[PDB]
Amino acid sequence: VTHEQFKAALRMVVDQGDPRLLLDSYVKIGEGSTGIVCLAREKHSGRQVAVKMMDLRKQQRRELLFNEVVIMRDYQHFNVVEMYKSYLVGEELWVLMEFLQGGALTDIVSQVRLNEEQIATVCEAVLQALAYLHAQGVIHRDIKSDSILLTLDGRVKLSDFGFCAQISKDVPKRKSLVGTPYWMAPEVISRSLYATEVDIWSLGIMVIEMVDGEPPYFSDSPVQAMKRLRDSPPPKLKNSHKVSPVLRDFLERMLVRDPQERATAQELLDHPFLLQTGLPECLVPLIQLY
Ligand SMILES: [Cl-]
Repeated sequence: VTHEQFKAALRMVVDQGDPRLLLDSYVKIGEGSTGIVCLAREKHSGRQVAVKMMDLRKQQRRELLFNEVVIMRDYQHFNVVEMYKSYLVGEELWVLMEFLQGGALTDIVSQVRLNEEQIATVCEAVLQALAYLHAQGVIHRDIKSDSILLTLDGRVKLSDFGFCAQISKDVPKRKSLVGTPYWMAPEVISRSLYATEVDIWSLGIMVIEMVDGEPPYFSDSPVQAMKRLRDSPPPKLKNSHKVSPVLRDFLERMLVRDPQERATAQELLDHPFLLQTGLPECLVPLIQLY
């Protein structure tokens, strides 16, 4: 797919309009090998946005940018980092995103072992996002601690939709090997037909991150880890002694090989473990420390 064909594809799906007339008060806050990020203000609402300005001539895996724009433009949820607009601006794609300042969950969970109230607070938020996305037929496919972003006031939001997919009556299952090795569901690794259940497995691995500090098999090569995950009974907590019977049960609903037996996001929202959910404030001191 040439640069010219990709622009043509994007032209069909992006918002109309030219953000060079619509935004102001730009401040460069980031840069990468394929673009920059600027904070800016939307003129009539005053809203602050983070504008990813992607040089499509340098960008690779351009199909992922297309898929995220096409899929996520029409979904919104309080626990999902919102994509307000996307625009084709000459040779670049500008994507206007909700701006958050509390870092990523990994910043904290790499350093500290969350208590069960904190774990419940995080899981309840991610599960509200997933229950909404799954009901829409969206599969995230890259759930892991660093896909979870936080606000300074302790709100928990899901981000990093690069690998997302949309299922439909017509195409009800995916079979692509996508995601991040240590968090991939066994059926993804085996390239079986799969649907929204894979995000629940990944969430289970994230719970292990929260309790233990790292996912299973983390010292193995990513290829070796995938082989063990593909073949083996589900991985267990290293710190199993730490965890309440109710949290053990919650985790055991997630890390289930048989995707039909595995819990759905809605089942997990209804689980007694989430009776332990705290106020956003329960994360705020940690977010400030890390
Ligand atoms: Cl924030």
